[PDB]
Amino acid sequence: PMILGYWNVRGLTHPIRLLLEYTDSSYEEKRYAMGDAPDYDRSQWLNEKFKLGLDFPNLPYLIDGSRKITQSNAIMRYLARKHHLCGETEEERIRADIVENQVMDNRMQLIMLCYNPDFEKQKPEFLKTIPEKMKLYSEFLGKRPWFAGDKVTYVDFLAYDILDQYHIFEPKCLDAFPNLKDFLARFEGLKKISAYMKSSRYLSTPIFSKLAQWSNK
Amino acid sequence: PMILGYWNVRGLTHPIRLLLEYTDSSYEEKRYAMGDAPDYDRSQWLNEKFKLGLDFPNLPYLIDGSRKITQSNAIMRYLARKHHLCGETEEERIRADIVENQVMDNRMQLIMLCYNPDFEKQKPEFLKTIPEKMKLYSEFLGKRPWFAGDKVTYVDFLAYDILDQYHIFEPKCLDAFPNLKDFLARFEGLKKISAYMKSSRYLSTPIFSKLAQWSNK
Ligand SMILES: N[C@@H](CCC(=O)N[C@@H](CSC1C([N+](=O)[O-])=CC([N+](=O)[O-])C=C1[N+](=O)[O-])C(=O)NCC(=O)O)C(=O)O
Ligand SMILES: N[C@@H](CCC(=O)N[C@@H](CS[C@H]1C([N+](=O)[O-])=C[C@@H]([N+](=O)[O-])C=C1[N+](=O)[O-])C(=O)NCC(=O)O)C(=O)O
Repeated sequence: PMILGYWNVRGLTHPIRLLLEYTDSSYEEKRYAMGDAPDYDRSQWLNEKFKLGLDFPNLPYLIDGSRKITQSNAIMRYLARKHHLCGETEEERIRADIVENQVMDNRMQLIMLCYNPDFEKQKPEFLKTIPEKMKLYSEFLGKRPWFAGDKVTYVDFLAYDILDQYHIFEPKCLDAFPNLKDFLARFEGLKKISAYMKSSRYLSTPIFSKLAQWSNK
Repeated sequence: PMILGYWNVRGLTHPIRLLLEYTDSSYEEKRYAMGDAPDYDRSQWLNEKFKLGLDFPNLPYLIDGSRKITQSNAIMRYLARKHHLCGETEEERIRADIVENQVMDNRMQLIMLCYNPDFEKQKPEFLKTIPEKMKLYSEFLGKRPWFAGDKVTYVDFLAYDILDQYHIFEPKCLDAFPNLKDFLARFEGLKKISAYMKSSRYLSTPIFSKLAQWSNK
């Protein structure tokens, strides 16, 4: 079958695990483990990093037949074209492009705060930024069921992931944005997703490696 | 015409400026200025950030009639679809997807170093990593004329950009990689690109904003 390689953490791979399940893909995962302090051994991965035939070795990676992919975004796009989950019109392609990129920005901001020493120091004023962030997602979605338009597309997986994580970090961040709470419920409600969330393969936490100062266990 | 907005710096908008030129697009630019230390005034931009009808306001932005786009990669993809500068087969689409994302990673690494107050003590370690990055690109391109195949695509613009920047940072980083030097020479040899490089509109440095520790002047 297909192989998905990544750390045994949620990280930036929730989107991909969710889509593999949504599309009924025949897959197996390799979940590499990092060592505990002081050093935090990464050898399980390092030992084969440069032996997989990957062009730009990294985690996550996807092996599908003779195809070998890296870059989480690229994996998502690959799967999308494979299972017809892309925007159909120009308006839909545009919305998809922006959200994909925007999610990435929001993800990096989070990691930056969380992989900061005085994690506790910032959270305050960081929770300060959440509303305007959420408001932008809210207004962009509006009354549509999915982010690109009339059908579910790969970007809803990305948007589900980030809205979920901010929801973890700041549990009240969504009270002011009902269409966002409804979108989380609608996504969580897709048949194949619901079933996966009760499964043994489900890995909602931790999000970051023991390394961070939040969701690190 | 089309309107492109961004800082009066190279930053991450070079690929867009180059593609606008390559496609013979009618466009105008707004090059926003930042004040120097210690406050580094951003009002020129802050004064209209929320007044352009953008969904997730940011720099760069592209306004094209009714269409308003943010996120540098979505701006690139929009120009590529309009101008048929995308891959035509699954193989080309994969290679483009990988490269678009790899670029961003390598770009982010440069920035993290360049905005670090510890730049000078930091630099030696960064320098050590250059050869490995360059090798990956070299081996990926191989004997192909362009990154995604036998034809120029929008990813050549991003690759060009990042390889040039690393070459500026460390002049000898391409010596070991002839195919890389040749790619730089070939890209710069395109009729609309040589022409632009001599125009009043060309901006190659400063690379970063005034906050930076290098190429910030
Ligand atoms: N993911 C976005 C990130 C865009 C972004 O962060 N824009 C920055 C400038 S880019 C910045 C940069 N610079 O300006 O010197 C250069 C850079 N680079 O060389 O790669 C990276 C930057 N960055 O902050 O990410 C900005 O000031 N936005 C306006 C706002 O927040 O109100 C994109 O690709 O467009
Ligand atoms: N742009 C690449 C980034 C891949 C990357 O940096 N991979 C990290 C893990 S992701 C890391 C992360 N984490 O592992 O907890 C979580 C994260 N996130 O939650 O957003 C971001 C990560 N990061 O370092 O960028 C890694 O360990 N690569 C193997 C190597 O360097 O040899 C992609 O989208 O796939």
